Amino acid sequence: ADTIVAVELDTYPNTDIGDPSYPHIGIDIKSVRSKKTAKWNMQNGKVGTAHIIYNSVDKRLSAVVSYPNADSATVSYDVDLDNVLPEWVRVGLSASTGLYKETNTILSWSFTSKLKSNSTHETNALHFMFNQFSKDQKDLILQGDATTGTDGNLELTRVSSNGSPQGSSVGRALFYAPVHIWESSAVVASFEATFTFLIKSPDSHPADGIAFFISNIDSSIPSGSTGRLLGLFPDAN
Amino acid sequence: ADTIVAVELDTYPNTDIGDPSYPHIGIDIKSVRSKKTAKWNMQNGKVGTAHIIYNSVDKRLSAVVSYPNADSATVSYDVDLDNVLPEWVRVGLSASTGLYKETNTILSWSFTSKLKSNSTHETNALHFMFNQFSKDQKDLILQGDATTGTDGNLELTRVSSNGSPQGSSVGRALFYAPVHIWESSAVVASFEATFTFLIKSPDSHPADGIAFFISNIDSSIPSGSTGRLLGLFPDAN
Amino acid sequence: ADTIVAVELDTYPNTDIGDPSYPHIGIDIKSVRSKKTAKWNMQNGKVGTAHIIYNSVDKRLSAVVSYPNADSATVSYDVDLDNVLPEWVRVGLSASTGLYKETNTILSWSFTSKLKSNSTHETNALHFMFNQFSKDQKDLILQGDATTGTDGNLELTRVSSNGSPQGSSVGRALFYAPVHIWESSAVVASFEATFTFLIKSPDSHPADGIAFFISNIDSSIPSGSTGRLLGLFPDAN
Amino acid sequence: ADTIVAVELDTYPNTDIGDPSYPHIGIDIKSVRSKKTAKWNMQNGKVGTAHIIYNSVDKRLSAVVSYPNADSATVSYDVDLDNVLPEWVRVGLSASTGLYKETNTILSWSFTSKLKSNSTHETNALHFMFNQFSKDQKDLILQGDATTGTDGNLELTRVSSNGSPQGSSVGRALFYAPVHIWESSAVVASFEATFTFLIKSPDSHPADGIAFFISNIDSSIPSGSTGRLLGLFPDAN
Ligand SMILES: [Ca+2]
Ligand SMILES: [Ca+2]
Ligand SMILES: [Ca+2]
Ligand SMILES: [Ca+2]
Ligand SMILES: [Mn+2]
Ligand SMILES: [Mn+2]
Ligand SMILES: [Mn+2]
Ligand SMILES: [Mn+2]
Repeated sequence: ADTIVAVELDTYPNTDIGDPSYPHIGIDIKSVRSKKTAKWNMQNGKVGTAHIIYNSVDKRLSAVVSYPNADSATVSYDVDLDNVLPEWVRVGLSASTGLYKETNTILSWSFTSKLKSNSTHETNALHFMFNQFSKDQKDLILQGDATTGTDGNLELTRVSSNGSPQGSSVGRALFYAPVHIWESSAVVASFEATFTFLIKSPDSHPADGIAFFISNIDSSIPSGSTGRLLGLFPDAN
Repeated sequence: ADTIVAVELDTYPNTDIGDPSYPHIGIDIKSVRSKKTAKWNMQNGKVGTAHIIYNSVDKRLSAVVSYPNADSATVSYDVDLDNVLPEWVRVGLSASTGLYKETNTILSWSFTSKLKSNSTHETNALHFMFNQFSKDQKDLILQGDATTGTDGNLELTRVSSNGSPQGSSVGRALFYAPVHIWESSAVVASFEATFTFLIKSPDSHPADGIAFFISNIDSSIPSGSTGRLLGLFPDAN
Repeated sequence: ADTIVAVELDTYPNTDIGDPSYPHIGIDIKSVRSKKTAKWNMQNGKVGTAHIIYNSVDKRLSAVVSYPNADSATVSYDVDLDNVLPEWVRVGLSASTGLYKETNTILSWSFTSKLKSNSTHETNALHFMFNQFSKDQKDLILQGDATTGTDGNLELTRVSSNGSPQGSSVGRALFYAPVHIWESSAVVASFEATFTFLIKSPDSHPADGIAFFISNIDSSIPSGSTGRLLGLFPDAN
Repeated sequence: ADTIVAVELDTYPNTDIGDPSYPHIGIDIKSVRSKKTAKWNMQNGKVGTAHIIYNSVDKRLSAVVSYPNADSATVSYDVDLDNVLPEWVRVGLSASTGLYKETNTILSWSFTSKLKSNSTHETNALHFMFNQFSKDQKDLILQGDATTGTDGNLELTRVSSNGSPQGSSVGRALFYAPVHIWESSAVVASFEATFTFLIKSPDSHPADGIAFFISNIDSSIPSGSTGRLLGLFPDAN
């Protein structure tokens, strides 16, 4: 199976798989059962922003999410990612719906990774920033129901012609280039990601969420990963 | 055939195809016969640096090359690249040798492209920086004789075990991700590239040169493009 | 007197000093009488974005301005800025009103300057980005009526408690650090600036405009530079 | 007195003030008596590179130092800098010698600070990079014996005409612009710094070291802070 590290914006509480009884943000290391969560006061229909940061010296994966006019939510987990992920990875965004649903619209996505070696300073870096997504966004690998270009946005899950979100949907977008997160000569490795999202639902119970993830380069959507599995995991182990 | 825009660091004067009678830097638009050249005082065995810049407002492709302790050489050509290249391209480095030879070693390579739309500011960007190249540089598409990892460098053309450059060699490295240089909503598009190189030869007449190029995404080395054709063009038209 | 290079967003046509008979964007080199202008379809009450770019190889100062859902306006002028400005400068934003008035609100401002020498690659750079302005923005030198912190914005000219713009006002904001735009070893120098603005007026004839400018480090608002002089020039010569 | 946070590259072991019995890297919070140290295999006459990183979510100040062909040394300390430093600070480099001496040459210095608010994404940033220092580096506040321009470098402490380091010297360089490290709306604040240095001595016992520091904006060299006090502290408390 794939190897997944993710920060989840989980909109629907699945208490039998360890979710708290409210929408939450979480850090997922090879399991949908988060290693750490924090309460997230998700706002239906408002544009929010999530930030994810990590470096190989501190070995702490941290995330912060907020909305304008509102307090933030944050979560952190101590994990050496070089012991979890391979040296080369792909990065992406994933989202899903099940019998409960919501739009999983991405309005912007940015990412910066750095590998500093011991050669004279010696910086190696990758950076990308999307503030619009066109109909043929060639530097994105779209998987499942993910589409780009509708209103210049990235719609991770299926949305009908009228704008209504559909249930039983799963979609992901991965940056085309592989990303180097470890090197034998690296003295410090770091990454930061930011994305802005619009989660909207006609219902009082939206589902299922959006995640920023890092995976083996050949990662694909696991069979049956709609709903609670967020398009990331093949089961709830 | 491929569509090529390139800045050439041409070390060997081929006067019958329009080269001046000395090493030179040139701007190549769909032909090895440069649209513009400038004299280049190439130094055998020294590390040099080339810079390339362009934006869609000014529509002028410019380049500067220098060595420490030395004056620079520069060349510019007015060209609307949106009338030459497709909307999506790949960027790369190419080099060749023929009966005359030289090492075509790249020590660093950086690139930044930006597409600013008319939406609130609205920046879209790609940036990469290589200051080392490992044995398995997965974000580089290596073509021909190009290799990475020998002394942490990118060797565009073949070098023997002892370090001697080989003749009749051609190699290229392209960044893995496609690059977006035009968009219908873009109000300004720009790119800048920098690379550091070491051209060394045991001979008084090194050949053939190194080029930074932009091409259709599916670009490949043209058959018979060793020597004077710089791994970029199928003929000298 | 000060030495000023500016890109003006001129909202009021002063035909006796060479302005065209409509709102326009212009490039100003040591005079309020622009060396080059282009028609600007200014929209009262909408947030717009201006971009300014320049490099020492091409020696062309260019600007583009737009609004969402609208076409852009652009202007360019060939000028070697090293022949106009001193080696060290300050950069800023200026605005004014006269008997006619408007708000001159800045919502964001970013700037990047680079000096690349001939030493191994050798990059020198300054970058700043403001997306909010607090009450005590210590890295900004505020001049005249300029204030920060009202709604997290930079108000270049005076606005009343109720939000109405006031006439006969002039204000500027300069970044605190001096900026290096030339060096004897520089092989390429470049700068880019972006700002987002909101110009609103209760009147059918707003005045007078906003400009991005570059000046001697000790630049101050010239006496009597309200209205048509944009807080930049001491007279209309 | 000033408020100082610093990462010290301490070349001389002063055991009575808590230094370990070997050259070391340390994190200093309001005292020359480091809160945390690690052994540093300092190499006389070789160019080395230090990296410093911090963010307000993790609240961990970390540093790594290395030389080409050598292993790194690293140190980390959990500290909420918003509880130590004021909201606005200046950043700089400091160095000293006493009866024992060394050159404290800086070859490059870069710094990036970011304040991300909860407004739509909302990035605020400062970045500077020096790869050369000229004779009149106006964006640097030089203090004490610090000079720029000799071989394009920043010499923190006094060096004679012949190149010999002098004892009883203290010098600092601070970036001219104040830096904003906290804001009421900031959801994440971060900074990273890098500098390359050349510490050389004719003696088997070099002294005293170089530090990257953050201080109140009006920070000045404390009286009698030569030698073991690194130009940062007024005493050894
Ligand atoms: Ca759930
Ligand atoms: Ca040739
Ligand atoms: Ca006017
Ligand atoms: Ca000591
Ligand atoms: Mn969950
Ligand atoms: Mn040629
Ligand atoms: Mn005008
Ligand atoms: Mn110590």
